[PDB]
Amino acid sequence: VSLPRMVYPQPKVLTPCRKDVLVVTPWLAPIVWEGTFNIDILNEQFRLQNTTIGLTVFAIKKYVAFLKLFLETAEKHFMVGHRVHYYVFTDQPAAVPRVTLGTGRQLSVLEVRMRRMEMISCERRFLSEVDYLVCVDVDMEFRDHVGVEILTPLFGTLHPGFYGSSREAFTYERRPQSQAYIPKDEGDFYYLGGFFGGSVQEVQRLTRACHQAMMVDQANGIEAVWHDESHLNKYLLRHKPTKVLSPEYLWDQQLLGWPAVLRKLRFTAVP
Amino acid sequence: VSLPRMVYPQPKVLTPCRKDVLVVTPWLAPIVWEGTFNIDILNEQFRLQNTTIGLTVFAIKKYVAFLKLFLETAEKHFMVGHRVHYYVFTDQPAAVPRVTLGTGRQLSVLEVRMRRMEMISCERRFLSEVDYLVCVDVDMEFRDHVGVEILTPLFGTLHPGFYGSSREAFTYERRPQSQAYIPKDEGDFYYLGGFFGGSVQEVQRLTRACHQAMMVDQANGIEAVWHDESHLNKYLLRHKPTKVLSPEYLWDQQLLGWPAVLRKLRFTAVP
Ligand SMILES: O=c1ccn([C@@H]2O[C@H](COP(=O)(O)OP(=O)(O)O)[C@@H](O)[C@H]2O)c(=O)[nH]1
Ligand SMILES: O=c1ccn([C@@H]2O[C@H](COP(=O)(O)OP(=O)(O)O)[C@@H](O)[C@H]2O)c(=O)[nH]1
Ligand SMILES: OC[C@H]1O[C@@H](O)[C@H](O)[C@@H](O)[C@H]1O
Ligand SMILES: OC[C@H]1O[C@@H](O)[C@H](O)[C@@H](O)[C@H]1O
Repeated sequence: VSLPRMVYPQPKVLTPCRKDVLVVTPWLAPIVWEGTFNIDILNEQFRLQNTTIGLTVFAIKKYVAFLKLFLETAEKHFMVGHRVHYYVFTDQPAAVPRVTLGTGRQLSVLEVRMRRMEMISCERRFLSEVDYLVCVDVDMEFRDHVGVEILTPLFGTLHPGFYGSSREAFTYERRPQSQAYIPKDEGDFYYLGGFFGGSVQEVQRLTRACHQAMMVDQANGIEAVWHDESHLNKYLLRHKPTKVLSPEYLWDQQLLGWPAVLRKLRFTAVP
Repeated sequence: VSLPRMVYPQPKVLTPCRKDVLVVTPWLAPIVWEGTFNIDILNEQFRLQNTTIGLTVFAIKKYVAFLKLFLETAEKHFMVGHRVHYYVFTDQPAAVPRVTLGTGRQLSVLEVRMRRMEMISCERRFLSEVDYLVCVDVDMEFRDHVGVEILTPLFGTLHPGFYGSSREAFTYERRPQSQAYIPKDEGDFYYLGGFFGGSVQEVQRLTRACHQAMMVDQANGIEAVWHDESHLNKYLLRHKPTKVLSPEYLWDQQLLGWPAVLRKLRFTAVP
């Protein structure tokens, strides 16, 4: 379908949006920073396709206390104007708070008792209900826009403690006996376990692969240094994401401040 | 499928590849420039999928004289290592020169008598034979690498006489009675009629749409200022390409020199 007529500033080939940061990976995936995207054009494109986004959150034992702020801030900032289906995985269905949702948005509570990967790979339901899955930590809050600019077949998010580091400094799993093993001379980025996603197909592949690798490590008496994050990082090394989210998309202002290079802090740790 | 282990320089989030040029459109499509891509990673990715690329060229009447240099330079520079199927559309089958081709590459002569769009929309054959179609002018020669970095569902190429211009300066069709009409305040870029492409599906859509719009203009006694290029530009305005090729991909050194911003001249006009 054709975009309607729209009026917006012209891109200029000879003036970069951002000259301070890398905005495209070497396999030609956009790195999403403020100033790189016109949200109006993106909103039009995803709306024309009637895109539905699923958002998965786990809230088990004490973590149920984080849902109320998580959800209420999601209502302000996460895919507003688009269809959204929250999937809350919890051991305590009656501790899920009652959060008023905007039109076109709905919330399912799934009772459950490193196995987020496993639980995410609920497979037939997701395929019939949403186009994209976004998989985040619950101990977080949205503080600014997190929209359709993220959507793509496969994305991860650059780890805040790690974006300036040489790769030998990255906390990849370094022991060869782990399936998550990455040697010292390999690696593009350090991606966070707490904010990843993609098409339902690609996320099911990812979560399947990672769950299979963690089972293999288990049977071999090995647990990867950073658990499911370590396996994610090996997956994304071998299967390059089609977008990378900048640290704007997962930050901790208490621990890391608010540097100039981050024009927006969109989704952050809770105090 | 998983990429094998590979060793290559680390991307650095805090050091851009290119700070002199826009490398991502505002709808998050890569703009392909030298220094933005690691060809080794891209080659691995497209090879794992056994990608076949079709290259369509029209060589009608006197233009048959251009085929020999076109083809021989294509053999040196165009998708080398990948499977390639040249489709030469000509009124003179016996004037197609005999050009030795590398392994995994083949050439079909199609006899024919603004209607490139029409002829390109040969529909069932392309779908069964190639993954991507690239559609270029014949009066051209390859001088450097033109590879898989271009491939994507839909691409155009930024016009050399126009990449620094404000949009009101672009030679879009400006009369409202043409289907190719773009007003003064709209437009992202000026794309060349001579180098476009995409998945077979997306190119058939494009060529279909443009052929339909040119038929409508015909029945109304109108011909767009720059013919099929004008319609391409309207199409790509309303359906944004998923990559944009920089002017490295279509240049005229005689007329425009070799500016510093172009690190490579890959495909150029013939003297
Ligand atoms: O119900 C949960 C449990 C964990 N997490 C996230 O995953 C991280 C670590 O998981 P886990 O607690 O199992 O590791 P541990 O804290 O026990 O060492 C937490 O810090 C959170 O940011 C979450 O979102 N919901
Ligand atoms: O057999 C042909 C005829 C044209 N062209 C390309 O399309 C352009 C213009 O087409 P055409 O010649 O129909 O316009 P005209 O030159 O007659 O004004 C030429 O300059 C070429 O760059 C081509 O590749 N092959
Ligand atoms: O080195 C990787 C680790 O770095 C810590 O800052 C983070 O809190 C961990 O969850 C993990 O990402
Ligand atoms: O203004 C658009 C025109 O610009 C000319 O340089 C080019 O040779 C034409 O074919 C067309 O692109």
